[PDB]
Amino acid sequence: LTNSSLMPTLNPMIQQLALAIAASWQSLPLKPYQLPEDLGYVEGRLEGEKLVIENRCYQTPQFRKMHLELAKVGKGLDDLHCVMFPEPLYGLPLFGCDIVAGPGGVSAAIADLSPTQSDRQLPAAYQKSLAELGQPEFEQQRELPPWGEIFSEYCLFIRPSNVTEEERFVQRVVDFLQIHCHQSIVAEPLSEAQTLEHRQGQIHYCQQQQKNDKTRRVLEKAFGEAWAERYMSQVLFDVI
Ligand SMILES: C=CC1=C(C)/C(=C/c2[nH]c(/C=C3N=C(/C=C4\NC(=O)C(C)=C4C=C)C(C)=C\3CCC(=O)O)c(CCC(=O)O)c2C)NC1=O
Repeated sequence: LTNSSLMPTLNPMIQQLALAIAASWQSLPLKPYQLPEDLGYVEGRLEGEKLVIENRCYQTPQFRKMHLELAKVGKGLDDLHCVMFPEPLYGLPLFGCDIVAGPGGVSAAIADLSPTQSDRQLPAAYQKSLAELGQPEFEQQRELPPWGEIFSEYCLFIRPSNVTEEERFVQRVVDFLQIHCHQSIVAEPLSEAQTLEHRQGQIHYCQQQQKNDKTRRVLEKAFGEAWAERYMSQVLFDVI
């Protein structure tokens, strides 16, 4: 991230999360993942503010696509988006996070390990490890929208109320990533029927994420409807 144009000007929580995700990935058996049109940096404006986006994307044998996106709209909204899309053959859950900030601080902090099984449960090893972290206390919880039925019972969706909560959130994401990277070493390839189940779950996850009109409006204000539809369906939440 030392080469990032956006990092130096992003919200401090976002900065720490970007670093933590990058650190988690740094020693993995990474290969490039080429986004559509080999996208890296992109910017656009229409009648209002400009949107700037920096994309990084990788893959490993366990993760089909590892995408970390940083964005800023003018000087007033920052975002971090990250999804680790699993390879269905290994049946791992989906790691995701979305952090939205403005000049008055973080407005939304979301992180999850989301199920891909038909029964909408995380694998047993994840349930146990997540349970062992304890129920975190956050003063300003937010209710997920209906499309957010895709998220697990361990999903965080808050407005951080103070620095202690920002740090607690980051630490919880660090803990999710630690659990996830360990489970990815002990996963073994699944049966064809199980693989198919997990593929289904990942498709559903992407279709539901595409219902997020708050993201879509940010993109549309800078690039227009057609661009935004392509971005959400081909770059952010591609249906496999
Ligand atoms: C260019 C990329 C990008 C942008 C611009 C973006 C913006 C964005 N996401 C938001 C919400 C949100 N974002 C999520 C969740 C997620 N979203 C994800 O991309 C992932 C991976 C998850 C979860 C793992 C949810 C649940 C909300 C709240 C939606 C709502 O309030 O209706 C919001 C509203 C913030 C608020 O209400 O305080 C904005 C502006 N998200 C992005 O990804």
